[PDB]
Amino acid sequence: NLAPLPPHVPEHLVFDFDMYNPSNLSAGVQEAWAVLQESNVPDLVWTRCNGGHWIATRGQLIREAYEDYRHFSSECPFIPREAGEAYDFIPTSMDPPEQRQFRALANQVVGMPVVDKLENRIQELACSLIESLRPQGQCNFTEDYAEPFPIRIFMLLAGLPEEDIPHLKYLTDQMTRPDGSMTFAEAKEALYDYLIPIIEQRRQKPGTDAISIVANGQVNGRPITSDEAKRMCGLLLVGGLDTVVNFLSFSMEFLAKSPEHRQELIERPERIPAACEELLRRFSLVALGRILTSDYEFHGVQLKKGDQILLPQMLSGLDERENACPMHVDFSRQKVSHTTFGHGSHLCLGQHLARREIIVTLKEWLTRIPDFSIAPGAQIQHKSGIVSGVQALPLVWDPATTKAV
Ligand code: HEM
Ligand SMILES: CC1(C)[C@@H]2CC[C@@]1(C)C(=O)C2
Ligand SMILES: [K+]
Repeated sequence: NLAPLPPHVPEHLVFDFDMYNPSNLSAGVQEAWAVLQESNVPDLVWTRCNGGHWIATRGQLIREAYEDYRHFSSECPFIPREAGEAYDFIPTSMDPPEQRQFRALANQVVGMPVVDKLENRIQELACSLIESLRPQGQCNFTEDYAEPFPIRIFMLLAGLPEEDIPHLKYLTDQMTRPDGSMTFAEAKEALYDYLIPIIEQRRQKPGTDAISIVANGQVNGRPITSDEAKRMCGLLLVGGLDTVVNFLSFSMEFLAKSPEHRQELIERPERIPAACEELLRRFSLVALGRILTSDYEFHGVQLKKGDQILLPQMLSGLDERENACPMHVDFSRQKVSHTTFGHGSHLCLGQHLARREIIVTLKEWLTRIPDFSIAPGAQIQHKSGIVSGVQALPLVWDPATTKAV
Protein backbone atom coordinates (compact mmCIF):
# COMPACT_ATOMS: atom_id res chain seq x y z
CA ASN A 1 0.00 0.00 0.00
CA LEU A 2 1.17 3.55 0.77
CA ALA A 3 3.68 4.29 3.49
CA PRO A 4 3.09 7.37 5.71
CA LEU A 5 4.80 10.41 4.16
CA PRO A 6 8.08 11.21 6.06
CA PRO A 7 8.04 14.65 7.70
CA HIS A 8 10.83 15.98 5.39
CA VAL A 9 9.09 15.12 2.11
CA PRO A 10 6.90 17.86 0.57
CA GLU A 11 3.59 16.94 -1.02
CA HIS A 12 4.53 18.49 -4.37
CA LEU A 13 7.22 15.84 -4.87
CA VAL A 14 4.93 12.88 -4.26
CA PHE A 15 4.33 10.59 -7.27
CA ASP A 16 3.18 7.11 -6.16
CA PHE A 17 5.00 4.98 -8.74
CA ASP A 18 5.07 1.25 -7.97
CA MET A 19 8.24 -0.32 -9.43
CA TYR A 20 6.77 -3.82 -8.99
CA ASN A 21 3.43 -3.04 -10.69
CA PRO A 22 3.51 0.30 -12.51
CA SER A 23 0.09 1.65 -13.42
CA ASN A 24 0.81 1.93 -17.16
CA LEU A 25 2.25 -1.59 -17.46
CA SER A 26 -0.17 -2.63 -20.25
CA ALA A 27 1.57 -0.14 -22.58
CA GLY A 28 4.91 -1.94 -22.21
CA VAL A 29 7.17 -1.79 -19.17
CA GLN A 30 9.58 0.81 -20.54
CA GLU A 31 6.56 2.95 -21.46
CA ALA A 32 5.23 2.38 -17.94
CA TRP A 33 8.42 3.70 -16.37
CA ALA A 34 8.60 6.54 -18.93
CA VAL A 35 5.54 8.14 -17.29
CA LEU A 36 8.13 9.45 -14.82
CA GLN A 37 9.52 11.58 -17.67
CA GLU A 38 6.28 13.37 -18.62
CA SER A 39 6.69 17.19 -18.62
CA ASN A 40 4.90 17.86 -15.30
CA VAL A 41 6.95 15.31 -13.29
CA PRO A 42 9.94 16.71 -11.33
CA ASP A 43 13.49 15.34 -11.85
CA LEU A 44 13.36 13.77 -8.38
CA VAL A 45 10.13 12.45 -6.84
CA TRP A 46 9.08 10.51 -3.73
CA THR A 47 6.84 7.47 -3.98
CA ARG A 48 4.94 6.14 -0.99
CA CYS A 49 4.89 2.68 -2.61
CA ASN A 50 7.12 -0.18 -1.48
CA GLY A 51 7.87 1.40 1.92
CA GLY A 52 8.59 4.87 0.53
CA HIS A 53 11.62 5.97 -1.48
CA TRP A 54 12.97 8.63 -3.84
CA ILE A 55 13.17 8.10 -7.60
CA ALA A 56 15.58 9.95 -9.89
CA THR A 57 13.75 10.29 -13.19
CA ARG A 58 16.37 11.76 -15.51
CA GLY A 59 19.71 10.56 -16.92
CA GLN A 60 21.66 13.45 -15.48
CA LEU A 61 20.62 12.73 -11.86
CA ILE A 62 20.85 8.96 -12.29
CA ARG A 63 24.45 9.25 -13.57
CA GLU A 64 25.46 11.74 -10.87
CA ALA A 65 24.14 9.59 -8.04
CA TYR A 66 25.81 6.41 -9.43
CA GLU A 67 29.16 8.28 -9.53
CA ASP A 68 28.76 9.65 -6.01
CA TYR A 69 29.18 6.56 -3.82
CA ARG A 70 30.10 8.70 -0.81
CA HIS A 71 26.53 10.04 -0.55
CA PHE A 72 24.73 7.22 -2.38
CA SER A 73 25.85 3.90 -0.94
CA SER A 74 25.41 0.41 -2.43
CA GLU A 75 25.00 -1.09 1.05
CA CYS A 76 21.22 -1.19 0.66
CA PRO A 77 20.74 -1.37 -3.08
CA PHE A 78 17.29 -2.97 -3.40
CA ILE A 79 13.86 -1.55 -2.67
CA PRO A 80 12.00 -2.46 -0.47
CA ARG A 81 14.24 -1.74 2.54
CA GLU A 82 14.07 -5.28 3.98
CA ALA A 83 15.39 -6.62 0.64
CA GLY A 84 18.20 -4.05 0.42
CA GLU A 85 19.19 -4.73 4.04
CA ALA A 86 19.28 -8.53 3.46
CA TYR A 87 21.07 -8.15 0.10
CA ASP A 88 24.76 -8.94 0.59
CA PHE A 89 26.04 -10.08 -2.77
CA ILE A 90 29.59 -9.13 -3.78
CA PRO A 91 30.58 -6.76 -5.30
CA THR A 92 27.11 -5.23 -5.64
CA SER A 93 26.51 -4.51 -1.88
CA MET A 94 29.92 -2.85 -1.44
CA ASP A 95 31.21 0.66 -2.02
CA PRO A 96 34.72 1.57 -3.03
CA PRO A 97 37.29 1.17 -1.70
CA GLU A 98 36.45 -2.38 -0.64
CA GLN A 99 34.31 -3.22 -3.65
CA ARG A 100 37.23 -2.93 -6.07
CA GLN A 101 39.36 -5.96 -5.09
CA PHE A 102 36.42 -8.29 -5.83
CA ARG A 103 36.01 -7.11 -9.47
CA ALA A 104 39.18 -8.75 -10.79
CA LEU A 105 38.05 -12.10 -9.49
CA ALA A 106 34.58 -11.67 -10.98
CA ASN A 107 36.34 -10.66 -14.23
CA GLN A 108 38.22 -13.96 -14.23
CA VAL A 109 35.03 -15.89 -14.45
CA VAL A 110 32.73 -13.77 -16.61
CA GLY A 111 35.00 -11.25 -18.36
CA MET A 112 36.26 -10.91 -21.96
CA PRO A 113 38.88 -13.73 -21.85
CA VAL A 114 36.21 -16.20 -20.68
CA VAL A 115 33.73 -14.93 -23.29
CA ASP A 116 36.31 -15.06 -26.08
CA LYS A 117 36.78 -18.77 -25.34
CA LEU A 118 33.07 -19.38 -24.77
CA GLU A 119 32.79 -18.58 -28.44
CA ASN A 120 32.25 -21.81 -30.40
CA ARG A 121 29.89 -23.14 -27.70
CA ILE A 122 27.65 -20.04 -27.54
CA GLN A 123 27.51 -20.13 -31.37
CA GLU A 124 26.77 -23.88 -31.49
CA LEU A 125 23.98 -23.74 -28.90
CA ALA A 126 22.25 -20.74 -30.54
CA CYS A 127 22.28 -22.55 -33.89
CA SER A 128 21.09 -25.85 -32.44
CA LEU A 129 18.20 -24.35 -30.47
CA ILE A 130 17.04 -22.23 -33.38
CA GLU A 131 17.33 -25.03 -35.95
CA SER A 132 15.20 -27.25 -33.72
CA LEU A 133 12.47 -24.56 -33.61
CA ARG A 134 12.66 -23.50 -37.28
CA PRO A 135 10.53 -26.26 -38.87
CA GLN A 136 7.79 -25.91 -36.20
CA GLY A 137 6.56 -22.53 -37.49
CA GLN A 138 5.92 -21.46 -33.88
CA CYS A 139 7.47 -21.24 -30.42
CA ASN A 140 6.98 -19.89 -26.96
CA PHE A 141 10.08 -17.72 -27.16
CA THR A 142 10.55 -17.14 -23.43
CA GLU A 143 10.77 -20.84 -22.54
CA ASP A 144 12.02 -22.17 -25.87
CA TYR A 145 15.02 -19.87 -26.32
CA ALA A 146 15.27 -16.77 -24.09
CA GLU A 147 15.66 -18.96 -21.01
CA PRO A 148 17.62 -22.07 -22.19
CA PHE A 149 20.16 -20.24 -24.36
CA PRO A 150 21.76 -17.92 -21.76
CA ILE A 151 20.93 -20.22 -18.86
CA ARG A 152 22.68 -23.25 -20.41
CA ILE A 153 25.73 -21.13 -21.27
CA PHE A 154 25.80 -20.05 -17.61
CA MET A 155 25.25 -23.51 -16.08
CA LEU A 156 28.06 -24.85 -18.28
CA LEU A 157 30.39 -21.98 -17.26
CA ALA A 158 29.49 -22.63 -13.58
CA GLY A 159 29.68 -26.44 -13.80
CA LEU A 160 26.12 -26.80 -12.50
CA PRO A 161 23.68 -29.45 -13.75
CA GLU A 162 20.94 -28.36 -16.13
CA GLU A 163 18.32 -30.26 -14.10
CA ASP A 164 18.84 -27.65 -11.32
CA ILE A 165 17.62 -24.81 -13.56
CA PRO A 166 13.92 -24.82 -12.56
CA HIS A 167 14.78 -24.42 -8.86
CA LEU A 168 17.50 -21.82 -9.34
CA LYS A 169 15.47 -19.78 -11.85
CA TYR A 170 12.52 -19.72 -9.49
CA LEU A 171 14.73 -18.44 -6.62
CA THR A 172 16.43 -15.83 -8.79
CA ASP A 173 13.07 -14.54 -9.95
CA GLN A 174 11.88 -14.14 -6.33
CA MET A 175 14.72 -11.66 -5.80
CA THR A 176 13.87 -9.48 -8.81
CA ARG A 177 10.13 -9.96 -9.41
CA PRO A 178 8.77 -11.65 -6.24
CA ASP A 179 5.41 -13.48 -6.57
CA GLY A 180 4.85 -13.00 -2.82
CA SER A 181 5.55 -16.57 -1.71
CA MET A 182 9.11 -15.74 -0.50
CA THR A 183 10.73 -12.64 0.96
CA PHE A 184 14.01 -11.56 -0.64
CA ALA A 185 15.78 -12.85 2.51
CA GLU A 186 14.16 -16.30 2.12
CA ALA A 187 15.04 -16.52 -1.58
CA LYS A 188 18.62 -15.46 -0.90
CA GLU A 189 18.98 -18.00 1.96
CA ALA A 190 17.65 -20.73 -0.34
CA LEU A 191 20.24 -19.77 -2.98
CA TYR A 192 22.96 -19.86 -0.33
CA ASP A 193 21.63 -23.24 0.90
CA TYR A 194 22.25 -24.54 -2.62
CA LEU A 195 25.67 -22.91 -3.00
CA ILE A 196 27.40 -23.49 0.35
CA PRO A 197 28.08 -27.27 0.02
CA ILE A 198 29.08 -26.84 -3.62
CA ILE A 199 31.61 -24.16 -2.72
CA GLU A 200 33.09 -26.34 0.05
CA GLN A 201 33.20 -29.34 -2.35
CA ARG A 202 35.12 -27.26 -4.92
CA ARG A 203 37.51 -25.77 -2.37
CA GLN A 204 38.37 -29.40 -1.44
CA LYS A 205 38.52 -30.62 -5.06
CA PRO A 206 38.92 -27.59 -7.40
CA GLY A 207 37.79 -27.70 -11.05
CA THR A 208 38.07 -25.13 -13.85
CA ASP A 209 34.43 -24.01 -13.61
CA ALA A 210 33.42 -20.53 -12.40
CA ILE A 211 32.39 -21.64 -8.91
CA SER A 212 35.77 -23.37 -8.37
CA ILE A 213 37.63 -20.32 -9.60
CA VAL A 214 35.75 -17.97 -7.26
CA ALA A 215 35.88 -20.40 -4.34
CA ASN A 216 39.67 -20.82 -4.64
CA GLY A 217 40.28 -17.21 -5.62
CA GLN A 218 42.52 -14.52 -4.22
CA VAL A 219 41.50 -10.91 -3.70
CA ASN A 220 44.39 -8.46 -3.74
CA GLY A 221 46.68 -11.29 -2.82
CA ARG A 222 44.86 -12.93 0.13
CA PRO A 223 42.52 -15.97 0.12
CA ILE A 224 38.81 -15.37 -0.44
CA THR A 225 36.73 -16.60 2.50
CA SER A 226 33.96 -19.17 2.10
CA ASP A 227 31.44 -16.41 2.99
CA GLU A 228 32.76 -14.00 0.35
CA ALA A 229 32.80 -16.79 -2.27
CA LYS A 230 29.17 -17.55 -1.54
CA ARG A 231 28.20 -13.86 -1.76
CA MET A 232 29.96 -13.57 -5.15
CA CYS A 233 28.51 -16.80 -6.53
CA GLY A 234 24.95 -15.70 -5.62
CA LEU A 235 25.43 -12.61 -7.78
CA LEU A 236 26.80 -14.66 -10.67
CA LEU A 237 23.72 -16.91 -10.61
CA VAL A 238 21.35 -13.90 -10.75
CA GLY A 239 23.35 -12.42 -13.64
CA GLY A 240 23.34 -15.74 -15.47
CA LEU A 241 19.67 -16.51 -14.95
CA ASP A 242 17.79 -13.21 -14.97
CA THR A 243 19.38 -10.59 -17.22
CA VAL A 244 20.00 -11.58 -20.87
CA VAL A 245 17.09 -14.02 -20.48
CA ASN A 246 14.68 -11.07 -20.15
CA PHE A 247 16.42 -8.73 -22.58
CA LEU A 248 16.31 -11.27 -25.49
CA SER A 249 12.51 -11.38 -25.19
CA PHE A 250 12.10 -7.58 -25.35
CA SER A 251 14.32 -7.55 -28.43
CA MET A 252 12.56 -10.45 -30.18
CA GLU A 253 9.11 -9.03 -29.42
CA PHE A 254 10.24 -5.76 -31.05
CA LEU A 255 11.58 -7.58 -34.13
CA ALA A 256 8.39 -9.69 -34.39
CA LYS A 257 6.38 -6.43 -34.47
CA SER A 258 8.70 -4.55 -36.84
CA PRO A 259 9.28 -6.20 -40.25
CA GLU A 260 11.20 -3.14 -41.49
CA HIS A 261 13.78 -3.58 -38.75
CA ARG A 262 14.15 -7.32 -39.51
CA GLN A 263 14.66 -6.44 -43.18
CA GLU A 264 17.31 -3.89 -42.29
CA LEU A 265 19.39 -6.49 -40.40
CA ILE A 266 18.86 -9.21 -43.03
CA GLU A 267 19.97 -6.83 -45.80
CA ARG A 268 22.74 -5.16 -43.78
CA PRO A 269 23.95 -7.81 -41.26
CA GLU A 270 27.01 -5.70 -40.42
CA ARG A 271 24.58 -3.38 -38.60
CA ILE A 272 23.84 -6.11 -36.02
CA PRO A 273 26.34 -4.87 -33.35
CA ALA A 274 24.99 -1.31 -33.62
CA ALA A 275 21.42 -2.68 -33.49
CA CYS A 276 22.33 -4.57 -30.32
CA GLU A 277 23.42 -1.27 -28.72
CA GLU A 278 20.26 0.55 -29.78
CA LEU A 279 18.08 -2.29 -28.46
CA LEU A 280 20.01 -2.20 -25.19
CA ARG A 281 19.10 1.46 -24.94
CA ARG A 282 15.41 1.13 -25.93
CA PHE A 283 14.72 -2.08 -24.00
CA SER A 284 16.86 -1.32 -20.98
CA LEU A 285 15.51 -3.24 -17.99
CA VAL A 286 17.33 -2.85 -14.66
CA ALA A 287 16.37 -0.54 -11.77
CA LEU A 288 18.61 -0.56 -8.66
CA GLY A 289 18.99 1.92 -5.84
CA ARG A 290 21.28 3.34 -3.23
CA ILE A 291 20.96 4.52 0.39
CA LEU A 292 21.80 7.99 1.70
CA THR A 293 24.87 7.94 3.95
CA SER A 294 24.08 11.44 5.26
CA ASP A 295 21.56 14.23 4.99
CA TYR A 296 22.22 15.76 1.59
CA GLU A 297 20.65 18.44 -0.59
CA PHE A 298 20.58 17.08 -4.16
CA HIS A 299 19.19 19.14 -7.04
CA GLY A 300 17.21 21.33 -4.63
CA VAL A 301 15.70 18.41 -2.68
CA GLN A 302 16.49 17.62 0.98
CA LEU A 303 17.40 13.93 1.25
CA LYS A 304 17.76 12.39 4.74
CA LYS A 305 20.39 9.91 6.00
CA GLY A 306 18.99 6.42 5.45
CA ASP A 307 16.49 7.41 2.72
CA GLN A 308 16.55 5.03 -0.21
CA ILE A 309 16.72 6.33 -3.75
CA LEU A 310 15.78 4.29 -6.84
CA LEU A 311 18.13 5.13 -9.71
CA PRO A 312 16.64 3.35 -12.69
CA GLN A 313 19.38 2.34 -15.13
CA MET A 314 16.48 1.84 -17.52
CA LEU A 315 15.57 5.53 -17.57
CA SER A 316 18.80 7.29 -18.62
CA GLY A 317 18.65 6.10 -22.26
CA LEU A 318 14.88 6.73 -22.54
CA ASP A 319 15.36 10.37 -21.40
CA GLU A 320 14.69 12.70 -24.37
CA ARG A 321 17.42 14.89 -22.86
CA GLU A 322 19.88 12.06 -23.60
CA ASN A 323 18.38 10.74 -26.89
CA ALA A 324 15.90 12.43 -29.19
CA CYS A 325 12.68 10.53 -30.06
CA PRO A 326 13.71 8.06 -27.37
CA MET A 327 10.94 5.50 -27.93
CA HIS A 328 11.90 5.27 -31.59
CA VAL A 329 14.34 2.51 -32.53
CA ASP A 330 17.03 3.73 -34.94
CA PHE A 331 19.91 1.38 -35.73
CA SER A 332 21.73 4.36 -37.33
CA ARG A 333 21.56 6.46 -34.15
CA GLN A 334 24.95 8.24 -33.96
CA LYS A 335 25.33 8.78 -30.22
CA VAL A 336 23.51 5.93 -28.40
CA SER A 337 23.45 7.18 -24.80
CA HIS A 338 22.46 4.71 -22.04
CA THR A 339 23.32 3.30 -18.63
CA THR A 340 21.83 -0.16 -19.34
CA PHE A 341 24.90 -1.91 -17.89
CA GLY A 342 25.11 0.56 -15.00
CA HIS A 343 27.28 3.57 -14.31
CA GLY A 344 30.15 4.41 -11.98
CA SER A 345 32.29 1.91 -10.14
CA HIS A 346 29.85 -1.04 -10.48
CA LEU A 347 29.72 -1.16 -14.30
CA CYS A 348 28.46 -4.59 -15.37
CA LEU A 349 31.18 -7.22 -15.62
CA GLY A 350 28.98 -9.57 -17.64
CA GLN A 351 28.36 -7.09 -20.46
CA HIS A 352 30.77 -8.73 -22.92
CA LEU A 353 29.07 -12.10 -22.43
CA ALA A 354 25.66 -10.39 -22.72
CA ARG A 355 26.53 -8.63 -26.01
CA ARG A 356 27.89 -11.90 -27.49
CA GLU A 357 24.69 -13.69 -26.55
CA ILE A 358 22.57 -10.88 -28.05
CA ILE A 359 24.53 -10.55 -31.28
CA VAL A 360 24.78 -14.32 -31.85
CA THR A 361 21.03 -14.58 -31.25
CA LEU A 362 20.16 -11.77 -33.70
CA LYS A 363 22.41 -13.18 -36.43
CA GLU A 364 21.49 -16.86 -36.10
CA TRP A 365 17.77 -16.26 -35.58
CA LEU A 366 17.39 -13.95 -38.63
CA THR A 367 19.40 -16.42 -40.78
CA ARG A 368 17.00 -19.30 -40.09
CA ILE A 369 13.72 -17.53 -39.28
CA PRO A 370 13.85 -14.15 -41.09
CA ASP A 371 10.07 -13.63 -41.13
CA PHE A 372 8.05 -14.13 -37.96
CA SER A 373 5.28 -12.41 -36.07
CA ILE A 374 3.35 -12.38 -32.81
CA ALA A 375 0.87 -15.30 -32.63
CA PRO A 376 -2.71 -14.48 -33.69
CA GLY A 377 -4.63 -12.48 -31.07
CA ALA A 378 -1.79 -12.50 -28.51
CA GLN A 379 -1.41 -9.49 -26.19
CA ILE A 380 2.19 -9.44 -24.93
CA GLN A 381 2.33 -8.82 -21.19
CA HIS A 382 5.38 -7.40 -19.44
CA LYS A 383 6.40 -7.63 -15.77
CA SER A 384 8.24 -5.04 -13.68
CA GLY A 385 10.77 -5.18 -10.83
CA ILE A 386 14.49 -4.85 -10.17
CA VAL A 387 14.85 -6.54 -13.56
CA SER A 388 11.85 -6.24 -15.89
CA GLY A 389 10.72 -8.91 -18.34
CA VAL A 390 8.21 -10.47 -20.72
CA GLN A 391 5.76 -13.04 -19.34
CA ALA A 392 5.21 -14.95 -22.58
CA LEU A 393 6.10 -14.36 -26.25
CA PRO A 394 4.29 -16.70 -28.64
CA LEU A 395 5.74 -16.35 -32.17
CA VAL A 396 4.61 -17.84 -35.54
CA TRP A 397 6.09 -18.11 -39.02
CA ASP A 398 5.60 -20.16 -42.19
CA PRO A 399 8.18 -22.96 -42.00
CA ALA A 400 7.91 -23.77 -45.72
CA THR A 401 9.87 -20.66 -46.71
CA THR A 402 12.66 -21.47 -44.28
CA LYS A 403 15.58 -23.86 -44.65
CA ALA A 404 18.33 -25.47 -42.61
CA VAL A 405 21.84 -23.99 -42.76
C1 HEM B 1 21.46 -7.70 -20.50
C2 HEM B 1 22.27 -8.22 -19.58
C3 HEM B 1 22.74 -7.47 -18.34
C4 HEM B 1 22.41 -6.25 -17.84
C5 HEM B 1 21.41 -5.20 -18.38
C6 HEM B 1 23.21 -6.05 -16.63
C7 HEM B 1 23.18 -4.95 -15.81
C8 HEM B 1 24.03 -4.70 -14.75
C9 HEM B 1 24.04 -3.49 -13.94
C10 HEM B 1 23.08 -2.30 -14.16
C11 HEM B 1 25.00 -3.61 -13.00
C12 HEM B 1 25.41 -2.54 -11.96
C13 HEM B 1 24.50 -2.57 -10.75
C14 HEM B 1 25.07 -1.64 -9.75
O1 HEM B 1 24.80 -0.41 -9.84
O2 HEM B 1 25.77 -2.14 -8.86
C15 HEM B 1 25.63 -4.90 -13.22
C16 HEM B 1 26.66 -5.40 -12.44
C17 HEM B 1 27.17 -6.67 -12.56
N1 HEM B 1 26.81 -7.63 -13.50
FE1 HEM B 1 25.51 -7.34 -15.09
N2 HEM B 1 23.99 -7.17 -16.43
C18 HEM B 1 23.73 -8.07 -17.45
C19 HEM B 1 24.30 -9.31 -17.64
C20 HEM B 1 25.21 -9.89 -16.76
C21 HEM B 1 25.67 -11.24 -16.82
C22 HEM B 1 25.25 -12.21 -17.93
C23 HEM B 1 26.52 -11.44 -15.80
C24 HEM B 1 27.30 -12.72 -15.44
C25 HEM B 1 26.90 -13.93 -15.81
C26 HEM B 1 26.60 -10.19 -15.06
C27 HEM B 1 27.42 -9.97 -13.98
C28 HEM B 1 27.53 -8.80 -13.29
C29 HEM B 1 28.43 -8.62 -12.19
C30 HEM B 1 29.40 -9.68 -11.63
C31 HEM B 1 28.20 -7.23 -11.71
C32 HEM B 1 28.87 -6.59 -10.48
C33 HEM B 1 29.85 -5.47 -10.74
C34 HEM B 1 30.13 -4.77 -9.45
O3 HEM B 1 29.23 -4.69 -8.56
O4 HEM B 1 31.28 -4.27 -9.32
N3 HEM B 1 25.76 -9.27 -15.66
N4 HEM B 1 25.02 -5.56 -14.27
C1 LIG C 1 21.20 -5.31 -10.86
C2 LIG C 1 21.76 -6.58 -11.49
C3 LIG C 1 21.36 -6.70 -12.97
C4 LIG C 1 23.27 -6.62 -11.30
C5 LIG C 1 23.62 -8.02 -11.77
C6 LIG C 1 22.41 -8.87 -11.36
C7 LIG C 1 21.49 -7.86 -10.70
C8 LIG C 1 20.05 -8.33 -10.52
C9 LIG C 1 22.22 -7.52 -9.43
O1 LIG C 1 21.87 -7.94 -8.14
C10 LIG C 1 23.43 -6.70 -9.77
K1 LIG D 1 22.72 -4.98 2.78
